[PDB]
Amino acid sequence: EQESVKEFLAKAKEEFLKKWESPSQNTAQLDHFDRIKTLGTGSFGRVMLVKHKETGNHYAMKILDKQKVVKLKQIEHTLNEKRILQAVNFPFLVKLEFSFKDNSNLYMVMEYVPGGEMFSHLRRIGRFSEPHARFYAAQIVLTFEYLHSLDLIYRDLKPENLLIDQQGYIQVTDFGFAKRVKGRTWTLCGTPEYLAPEIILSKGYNKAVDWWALGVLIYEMAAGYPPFFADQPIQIYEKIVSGKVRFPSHFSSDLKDLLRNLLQVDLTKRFGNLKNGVNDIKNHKWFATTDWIAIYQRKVEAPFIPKFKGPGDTSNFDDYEEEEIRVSINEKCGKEFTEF
Ligand SMILES: NC[C@H]1O[C@H](Cc2cc(-c3ccccc3)on2)CC[C@@H]1O
Repeated sequence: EQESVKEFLAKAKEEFLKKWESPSQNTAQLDHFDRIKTLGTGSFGRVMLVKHKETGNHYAMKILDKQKVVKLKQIEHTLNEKRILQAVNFPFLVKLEFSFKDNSNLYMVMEYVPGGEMFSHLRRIGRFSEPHARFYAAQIVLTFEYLHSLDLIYRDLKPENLLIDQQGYIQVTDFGFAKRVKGRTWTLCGTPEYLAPEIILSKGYNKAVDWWALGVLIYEMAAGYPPFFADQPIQIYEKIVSGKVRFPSHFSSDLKDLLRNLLQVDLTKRFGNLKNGVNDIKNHKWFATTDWIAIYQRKVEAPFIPKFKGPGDTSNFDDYEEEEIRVSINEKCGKEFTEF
């Protein structure tokens, strides 16, 4: 590896560790913002477009209900998410701008990316050409090189978590399953189509699960559907552990070769997890046309610029029932979230 790359990652780790050891806390409050629209909603949290009342800036505010986080056994995961997000800094990671908590909720105020989810664009176009998929894949390779060098595993790679920004570049969002891991970890988490075999088999697993998920993502970007698709999770899991995959004839030979090495059931043989680490991926023939430095510096023209009218446009996100942000008169779960 070139010394310029080693010195970049060494500085990246130094800066991450300083924030990791002394996390920021309580840097805004709810009534500093106007609520605009719900952008997404789930079991214990929502994401809302908000506007800062003084600056007029738009943000995506992730709101987690503390009581529901506790009930769904996500305490450690939510503390991971905020502690990691306030400590990282990389061009293709959505930036955390503020965080705070109140009697009822936890709040993470993120930069708003109006272009929408890759998922929507992929489903609307059908599939991406290999150059298009390769542009996005290269950004994920660099992002995982950065995260893994900090001993972080991401564990939620899927098209819904990749937002497309105003320049057509990727911004990775949702660190709900990200974790600082030296060695192995054991939690069952992730969306079924993207789970590595060693997760399904309840093994102690490591950062190699992110490289497996990259193989699933590249396949899905280039085919339009994921490689182990089936109607129920149990059938998906059987396909994942089987060690076989069917490639569309339109895939290039180089793409198939890369995917066989990322979708390697044996984690000890999987690209990204060998002695040369990420460089087996970066040096693969499928990436021969990729200028890694130019991607990082955002100097490559993107294949596609999302259509939107301005920083407040929500047209690339969906419609959800608009629900209250209620804040109880009494503190809930104060002890569990002391460090948030
Ligand atoms: N001025 C020269 C350039 O050199 C450095 C570029 C760079 C980036 C990375 C990297 C390595 C792994 C993952 C992601 C990125 O390694 N070297 C930094 C500034 C500038 O872009």
